[PDB]
Amino acid sequence: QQLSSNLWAAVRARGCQFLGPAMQEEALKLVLLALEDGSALSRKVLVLFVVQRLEPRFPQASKTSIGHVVQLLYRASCFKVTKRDSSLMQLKEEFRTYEALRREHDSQIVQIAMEAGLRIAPDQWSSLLYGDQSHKSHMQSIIDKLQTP
Repeated sequence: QQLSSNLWAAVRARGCQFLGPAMQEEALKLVLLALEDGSALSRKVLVLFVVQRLEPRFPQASKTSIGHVVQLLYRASCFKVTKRDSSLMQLKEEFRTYEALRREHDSQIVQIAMEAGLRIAPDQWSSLLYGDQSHKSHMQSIIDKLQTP
C-alpha cells in the first residue's frame, strides 16, 4: 500500500515508530510491565527494560526503535514526566492497563494521519494497526472522538 507507506513515513517524521501489529503489542505490554505499578524510570532504563524482554522474541528490536516507540507514547501524552536538572517517566494512572494505553497509542496515530492529510477508513485502520478485520469498531470509536466539531 501507498497509504501504509505514507502513514509510517508520517509517523517517522514525528520521531515515532510503529513496529508492526505483533511487535508493537508486545512492546506496549512490556512498557506496562515496567510502569503498571507507577515505577519511575528514566527513558534510558525504560528502553533497556523493554528491549531486554522484547528482543528474545523479536530479535530486530533495538534501543533506537523502542526509543521511537516510547516517543510515540510521549507524544500521546501517556506519561507523567518528573523533570530533574535526567527526567523520570511514569505512566499516567489512567493508562496503566493495556486496552487504555493501546487506545491512546492508536488515537495518537490517527491524529498523525489527520495531520498528514491521510484519509483512512476503520477497516484499513484495523489492518494497519492490528493486522486483522476485528478492530473496526475500536478504530471507529477513536475516530468519532477525534471528529468533534
